[PDB]
Amino acid sequence: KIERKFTTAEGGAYGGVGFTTTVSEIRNPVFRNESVEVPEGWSQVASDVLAQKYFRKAGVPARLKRVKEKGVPDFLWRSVPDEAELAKLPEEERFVGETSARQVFDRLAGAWAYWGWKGGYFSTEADARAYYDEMRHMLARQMAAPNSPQWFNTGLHWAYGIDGPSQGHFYVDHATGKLQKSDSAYEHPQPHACFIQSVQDDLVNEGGIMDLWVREARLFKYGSGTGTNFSSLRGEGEKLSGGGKSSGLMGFLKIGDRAAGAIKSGGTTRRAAKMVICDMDHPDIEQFINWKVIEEQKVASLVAGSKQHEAKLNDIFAAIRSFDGSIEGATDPAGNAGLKTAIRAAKKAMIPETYINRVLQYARQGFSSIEFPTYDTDWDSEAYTTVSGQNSNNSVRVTDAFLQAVKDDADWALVRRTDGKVAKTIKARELWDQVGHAAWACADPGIQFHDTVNAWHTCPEDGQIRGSNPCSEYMFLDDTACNLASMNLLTFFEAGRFDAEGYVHATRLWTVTLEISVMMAQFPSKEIAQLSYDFRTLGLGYANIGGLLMNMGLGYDSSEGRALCGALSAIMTGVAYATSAEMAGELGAFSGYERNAGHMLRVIRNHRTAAHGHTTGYEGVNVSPVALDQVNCPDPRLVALAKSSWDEALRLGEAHGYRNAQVTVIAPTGTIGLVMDCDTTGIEPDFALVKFKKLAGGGYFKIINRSVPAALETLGYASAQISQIVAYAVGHGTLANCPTISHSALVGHGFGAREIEKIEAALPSAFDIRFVFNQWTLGDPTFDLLRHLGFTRAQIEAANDHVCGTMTLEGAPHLKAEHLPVFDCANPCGKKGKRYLSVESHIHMMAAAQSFISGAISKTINMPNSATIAETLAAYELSHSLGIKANALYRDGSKLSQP
Amino acid sequence: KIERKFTTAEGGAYGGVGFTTTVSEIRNPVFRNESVEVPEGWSQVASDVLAQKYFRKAGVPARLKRVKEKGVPDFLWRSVPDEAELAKLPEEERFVGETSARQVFDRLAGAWAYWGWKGGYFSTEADARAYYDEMRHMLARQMAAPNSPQWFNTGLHWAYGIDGPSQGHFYVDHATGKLQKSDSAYEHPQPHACFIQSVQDDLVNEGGIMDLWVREARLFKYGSGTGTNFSSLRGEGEKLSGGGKSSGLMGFLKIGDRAAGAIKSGGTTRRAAKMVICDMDHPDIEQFINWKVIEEQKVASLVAGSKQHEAKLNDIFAAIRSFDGSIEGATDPAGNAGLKTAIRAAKKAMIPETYINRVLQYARQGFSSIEFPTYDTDWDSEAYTTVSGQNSNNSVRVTDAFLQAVKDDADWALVRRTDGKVAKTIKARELWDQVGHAAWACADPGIQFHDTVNAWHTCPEDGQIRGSNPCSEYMFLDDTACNLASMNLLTFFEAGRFDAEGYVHATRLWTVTLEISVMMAQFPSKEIAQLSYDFRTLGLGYANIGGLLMNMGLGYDSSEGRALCGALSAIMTGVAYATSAEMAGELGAFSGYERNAGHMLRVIRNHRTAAHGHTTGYEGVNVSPVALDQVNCPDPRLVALAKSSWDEALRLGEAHGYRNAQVTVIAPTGTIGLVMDCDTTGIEPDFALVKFKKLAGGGYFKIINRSVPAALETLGYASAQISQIVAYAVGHGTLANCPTISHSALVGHGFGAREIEKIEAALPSAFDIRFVFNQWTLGDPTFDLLRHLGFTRAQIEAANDHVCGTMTLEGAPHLKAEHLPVFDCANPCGKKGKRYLSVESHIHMMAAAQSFISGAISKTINMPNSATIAETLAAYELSHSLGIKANALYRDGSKLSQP
Ligand SMILES: Nc1ncnc2c1ncn2[C@H]1C[C@H](O)[C@@H](COP(=O)(O)OP(=O)(O)OP(=O)(O)O)O1
Ligand SMILES: Nc1ncnc2c1ncn2[C@H]1C[C@H](O)[C@@H](COP(=O)(O)OP(=O)(O)OP(=O)(O)O)O1
Ligand SMILES: [Mg+2]
Ligand SMILES: [Mg+2]
Repeated sequence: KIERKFTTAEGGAYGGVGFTTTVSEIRNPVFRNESVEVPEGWSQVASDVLAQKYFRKAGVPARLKRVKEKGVPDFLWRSVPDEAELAKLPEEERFVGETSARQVFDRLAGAWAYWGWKGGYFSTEADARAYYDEMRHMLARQMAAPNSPQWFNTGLHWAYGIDGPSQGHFYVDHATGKLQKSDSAYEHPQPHACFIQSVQDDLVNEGGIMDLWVREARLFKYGSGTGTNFSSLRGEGEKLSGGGKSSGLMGFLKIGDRAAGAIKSGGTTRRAAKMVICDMDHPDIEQFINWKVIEEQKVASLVAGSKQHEAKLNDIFAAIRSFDGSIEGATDPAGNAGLKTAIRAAKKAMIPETYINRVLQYARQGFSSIEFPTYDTDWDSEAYTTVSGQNSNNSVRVTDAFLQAVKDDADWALVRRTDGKVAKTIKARELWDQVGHAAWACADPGIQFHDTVNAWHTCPEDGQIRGSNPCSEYMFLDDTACNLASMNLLTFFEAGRFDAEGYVHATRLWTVTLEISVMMAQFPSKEIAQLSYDFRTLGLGYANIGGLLMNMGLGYDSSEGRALCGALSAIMTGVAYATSAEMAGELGAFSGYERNAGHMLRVIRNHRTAAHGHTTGYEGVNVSPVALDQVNCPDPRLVALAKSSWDEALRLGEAHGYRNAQVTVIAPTGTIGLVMDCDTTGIEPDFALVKFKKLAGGGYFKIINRSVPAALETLGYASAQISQIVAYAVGHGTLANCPTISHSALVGHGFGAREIEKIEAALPSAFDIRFVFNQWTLGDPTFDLLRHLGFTRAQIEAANDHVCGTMTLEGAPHLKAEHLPVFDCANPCGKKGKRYLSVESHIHMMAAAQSFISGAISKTINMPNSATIAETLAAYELSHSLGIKANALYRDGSKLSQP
Repeated sequence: KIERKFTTAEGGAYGGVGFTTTVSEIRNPVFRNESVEVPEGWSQVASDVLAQKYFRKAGVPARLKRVKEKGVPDFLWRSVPDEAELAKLPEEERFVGETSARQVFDRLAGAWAYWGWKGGYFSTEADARAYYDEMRHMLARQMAAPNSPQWFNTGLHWAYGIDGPSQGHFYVDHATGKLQKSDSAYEHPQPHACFIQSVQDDLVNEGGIMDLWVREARLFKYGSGTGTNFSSLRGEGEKLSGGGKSSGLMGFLKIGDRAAGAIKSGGTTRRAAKMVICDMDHPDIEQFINWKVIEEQKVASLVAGSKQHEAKLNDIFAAIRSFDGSIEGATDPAGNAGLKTAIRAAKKAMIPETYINRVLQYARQGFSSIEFPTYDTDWDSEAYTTVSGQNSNNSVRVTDAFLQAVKDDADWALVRRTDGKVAKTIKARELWDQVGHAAWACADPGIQFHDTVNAWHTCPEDGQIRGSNPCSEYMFLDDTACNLASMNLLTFFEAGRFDAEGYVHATRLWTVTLEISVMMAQFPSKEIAQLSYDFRTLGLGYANIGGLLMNMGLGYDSSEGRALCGALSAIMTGVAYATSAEMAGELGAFSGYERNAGHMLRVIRNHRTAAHGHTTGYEGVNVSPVALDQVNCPDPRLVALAKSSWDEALRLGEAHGYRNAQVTVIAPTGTIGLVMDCDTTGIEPDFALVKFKKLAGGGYFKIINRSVPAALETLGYASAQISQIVAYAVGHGTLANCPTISHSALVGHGFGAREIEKIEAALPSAFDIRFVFNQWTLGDPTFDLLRHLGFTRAQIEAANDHVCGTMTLEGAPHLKAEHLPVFDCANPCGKKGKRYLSVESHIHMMAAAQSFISGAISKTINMPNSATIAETLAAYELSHSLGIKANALYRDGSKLSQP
């Protein structure tokens, strides 16, 4: 079942990979572990996130002993502290924290193999030995990684003896199939990063509104995210059986929003991840669309008003203080003309008369001034915690019918939830307008295309897909969990070849492990435990496709680059489904499959019809996906492999079905992308060609984007000119080679024992005017303006581009113009660099990938500050053109916290 | 057991009480039932509250049939709809609503007697017949009434067949003693108005923070209030086992506060009643004390800032609009000097640069102005719903040690909840200062005296008394319910005699029924059901003691009036305890009594030591109560009865114990006082001597306070002079008898066919200047100022006092100066009336009553706007002087909503 392609049998643990140890610390202008062992190629920040957030910091026993279990192999036995050996050492060092990456690599794959074995997944013991070896190798060289909950939880009870009580958690016994209540907080890992949760139009019973906040709080405590479609909640003013009428959807959303703000996700600095989705026909949707817009207005008022009070109250207190006579007359606006002026100013600034009256009654008691805190517009201001809507991503579900109504300028009915009658009729175009402006003002609402989501839904018999997770990549039925892992697409690219069969080997074995994590997990709800057991969704993904594309010498907006993406998307998902189909053959499909086979192989078919590049022939899809482009793919192998693995994936599917109702999902990889040293996260392109790497010392050093020399290696450039181009962008750090301001030109003036001072005071490289401190030198200094006299300001900026670098490859020597788009990034590089990738470039590759992905693609498109509301809606409409399931926008410098 | 003192056996249903029917409607500048049958003496507003909020409005079967139960008496059988008879009538009128007061009187006492019988409370069937008859009679003539939940719930399933499903509710089977889950939403009444609820320092498990909001929501849905001491919640920054640290008490309080704001109590307009209490040694108490102070500042900023934005955004849009040229230059602050001025003004008014930038980007898209809602300071403004802390009464628990520390100027340690270590040390005096200022600025925090509460705690073995209900009258262990009912103290006063033995008969039989309501009730929690079964607390109270005092001719600040109060307080509680002791003899004490007997008879003893008027000899009390004043009581009978019934109450207590751990409590009677036509609510004095009675037509008519003629009857005044004094205060409504502006004086000028126009255009009586409309008359009218020429303005105001009344008895003819304090009210009467009752007058009678009350006394003292912070703290300190358990202050015109 499992074979070996990356590891040996003899050095199989870590076949020839080096190790080093670094210090990792964080302190404010607080944490430090002086020995952090990692693979040698690991960056400083990769070692940082590993120690700071993945290492089990306390309670690790210093000496362990295996626990032999009858029927499970030798190397896979659970381990418990050996107090006979710990009793030797002092109690200070009996229990410590993790210190090395292989500790975590071992506990992760050990737990995976241990559970996978007792689940009978591997048919041999050599396969388990191989799977164990192969897994830790892929982790060690940053080839793939599970979502963070796996990193800090799974293997804790298997490798060490760590245990503890647990309440309200459940699992399905893989042997019996019976639902059970978990009694260990660790024996069953909690490996799921997020959950889609349902809510019923009910206040106080299970599955209801108030109980949802308990369910969301349970998730937030351990660090998981949650998402929910709230549209079943009856609108404001809708009749309730008992007598009165409901307060409405917005009122309860504000409860859970305020609850989310108070629970630190995992006890950490981290915010709680929350997704709030409402359907467009909901009666209160107009309140929902403009929720963050209004609250933002309240923030702005909160700070304009608070500072107004502070200023004019100080003026009133000054007028009372500066009064000749008693306090009784000082505080009378009649007798005190100056106080009357200060109140006149206060009233005209809309300071309420009521508060003007109380500062007066303050002063007669004998008070000099009152504490009146004012607020700022910065992120940390209490004003943001005062208003609502700040603790959730808000998105609306739009159906194709609504988008038909805006193009027809038709009417749109908002229908009551209680009786199905029409509460309101509004032009669809003004509703679409509200969405566009709200997303132009603040980030939200995001948008998800209901009909596109459900056209690819594998199990509609058990309900519609109504919601998603906080980053909108996992889309399945309510009360199911996201089970995620992503691969570094760049680790498969040696010389100029993409290790294709090592890639298919990668997805196959990670499809296996993600399956084991469904088997081994406990869950925060009885229904979530039962459902994930019954459907076994997986979310395998990838990152560093922006970095890979650049490394192989292809641009992000190139048509060949998008065809490549759609290829590797098709291959990973195809093999994953085929792998799960093999799992269903040797173990049985998920219990919800038999009633859903008709639909699941329909979407499987549609995937295959797209790998063959067909224009038409799609069964029951609303927007035909963008087919696998055969012609521009920069390798005929991968297209032929995408065709073959999808062909078989259907064949085994007809044979046995599938062990899993979903397989693939593209996450943001916001933090696991850091520990894998991914140059680009998720599906994103790169953002710059000169970066600032943190290194072992703790400082940040300016470096060339490592993909730029590699790109200049895989095209036709020699090593002489690659360092020429690199020197152009990053700079030379010195004036020894600078043409315009040379040393010789410098000593033209009284310079001599002042050059080495300049020459590496120059490598901080902050676009230099470093000619500052020397007094003695043949000189009074006014302010900024002794820019040194003799050279043109063009000579200075030419010298600046020389030492400090242009930070772009535009204007670089020896670079052919046809090879310029290959270095385009999401933002202009350097200061008068002007090239960047289009909004449409982002969208069109999401499309190219979405056609071969079970769920959706995490994405928030950054748009220029100059963007208009029409362009905003155009982006949404353009996404719907190409079978996109969800999208989200943020315009540069939209929000109030932005300086 | 039960004997008859108010009703006959033959006309026992309603022995000679008349009935009438009124219309009751409410419409905005919406509800109307044209036939509302009530007892004839019932005021319009009493009939209003009965129909509008107590009548079961729908689902009442038009024809009922009894259901014969073996072993229960004839007249007490449950009733169910008789569909054999309803099938006759059309389905429009098969099920209707209640229409008459006797319907509710019958279902209340019928359910009381039905459950009381099957509980074996009455030893005869004649006693049940008597109890049934006596109960409905006391209700019919407004003698006593249970709290509102009893009015609209109990008897619904007994008298009519109304039923329905119910979740999450529990009761203890009175036969088995086993806890059971209620399956009927109506068979067991939900008669409890409020609950004290516990909370554990835990997020997501039962009894924890998030689960509390579910428990509070359950209460709010049916209309009950809740209170909780939150101090076990660990302070902000306190370490949590897992790793991080807690967000703190204030964060979670804001969750439940926001949750309370969204749940309409009972589905109605009514707000949810919520009590939030924190201990003074809590680390976050400073945030708690100033919670409403800061949020109020945010409201003021919210509206000053919002209106600022509206004004200056309009100015910016005006400057863009009034620009000669393109929109591209119109929106450039450089090219557009006028726009630069408007931004200059906006920036100096602290309008954030970020929002100034977005209105600019608005305008270039082609927008004339943006919706920027501004807020008001009035009660209904969204600003109040934006900020936190608005949905709860907040009070702090202070111990005697803290009050020792302010008088010693000692230090005060705020101790962590997790480890008991000191988090902070602060001078007690500045903490006391913060409390005083916060309560001087806004109403909160109220204050409860922990040690005074627990010195009178009957069952300390089962924990301390930590909290209370929203109006602070019910004080017992956590997770118990308030079971309340109050008596109209005035209904017992015929001629000049107080029907004393009818009063003792009243409390005895209402102590019985409140006991039955503990027996028959279901509860919102398993622990609340078990505990209230195990301790069976009762909260019997009274109202209309202010009206009674005035009727018997005694002033509120008189020492004789306070001695009277302390008398009737002692008698009611003494008989109630003695009654419950008799119940324990024939039925057994509550299960929690045997372990607590040592303490319960200690507080029982202390009560007796006070009825005998002892200065000293109190066991384990922190502040000795104010003893029953023997000398100034205006009746030696009641003092002798207070002594005797308390003497026996202890004797039966030693004999059998008590069926109930608490008996008496003085509630606000805010609405049941209306249906009982109580002139004064709870313990409050009256507020005016001229009132405005709503009458059958729906209009409001100016009337003399009915207690003023009665007071002038029970002292030595004749019927000639009582109408003289009445005419002085209410007015004459006519100028026929007016000395200063007579008819003869009027016709002195050209008046003739203009007098009858004046003479009852004069009885609206709005302090008249009714000389308005006539043109033709021997006359141009400038504005206000044609105050009619000929008379002095003193002649006019003399005529005004004649027709419109002085609305006070100050300056009234024939009234002896010694009899003036008898008419003092909580507010000055009329416009240059100046007498009113002291803050100390309120406090000293709460004291006189508190010594003979199991719980506390609902109270928020209204203080003059001119009050100082020192006076505020002085009132709190003065309350602690006399054994007050709780107090609350509100200064006239403190809050922002006050015009
Ligand atoms: N007191 C209340 N104030 C405001 N909204 C309320 C209140 N009670 C219920 N709601 C709202 C919340 C949801 O929108 C919906 C839930 O009502 P709830 O009674 O809990 O559900 P239900 O399924 O029993 O139906 P129904 O409301 O018809 O009795 O009504
Ligand atoms: N993620 C969180 N963010 C903020 N406060 C939290 C968080 N988790 C818990 N708290 C606060 C809420 C209460 O003050 C207290 C409850 O912690 P919780 O873990 O639920 O209780 P516990 O009794 O299990 O103890 P401990 O916190 O020591 O594990 O800590
Ligand atoms: Mg309801
Ligand atoms: Mg904890």
